Amino acid sequence: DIELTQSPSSLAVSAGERVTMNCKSSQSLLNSRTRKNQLAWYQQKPGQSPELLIYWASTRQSGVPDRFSGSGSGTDFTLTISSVQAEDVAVYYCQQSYNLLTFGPGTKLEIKREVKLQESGGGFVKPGGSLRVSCAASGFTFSSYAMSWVRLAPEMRLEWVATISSAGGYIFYSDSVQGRFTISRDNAKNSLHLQMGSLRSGDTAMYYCARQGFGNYGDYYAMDYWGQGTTVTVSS
Repeated sequence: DIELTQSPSSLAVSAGERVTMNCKSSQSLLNSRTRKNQLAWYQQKPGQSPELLIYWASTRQSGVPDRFSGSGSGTDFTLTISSVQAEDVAVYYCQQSYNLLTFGPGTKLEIKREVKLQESGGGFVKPGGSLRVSCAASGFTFSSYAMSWVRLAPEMRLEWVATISSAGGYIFYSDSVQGRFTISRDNAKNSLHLQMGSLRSGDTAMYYCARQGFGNYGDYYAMDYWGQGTTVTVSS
């Protein structure tokens, strides 16, 4: 039951300055069996899905400019940008996978002046209703990756809700959706579904399917490809 805090919540700087953002974990994230700090960092610009910046506290994701680096171990972590740029405006979140899957509250950074996951099926419903968001996968071997649904509630916070394993043998839910939501996958047609029942206003969010990444040296404990996000609005 790990709580991550981030600081500062918000700051504005000028192009080219260095910034450091911190992430403090209420409990150590260094896993002694695996040798790794199960902590990742995401950048989310407005109107887009999160993008994986760093995992294992310090390993930069492929394709990320090297002005981004991650540091720290145990309970205190840091993301720094050496010479920030205009395209670096976004909210930055840290994310631990030591116990379940939980995100920090985010740091909003302002500047003072063929893998595809296409989603479908959001919309409006009233409390008690049901909806089914879905995720079509293309451009990679769907049946090798575990897949996850995480949402962005209006209040700026990301929240993991469900995970299904690569072959579909193992299924995990957040307590906040357990018994109401049902995740499923079909590895024959490369699709992922979230069947949502007994919807409540707290369920209103942008909903993202996302691929649990892994490499030749182990799972990232992070998600490297996200769909575009479909809105779910619980009514009245």
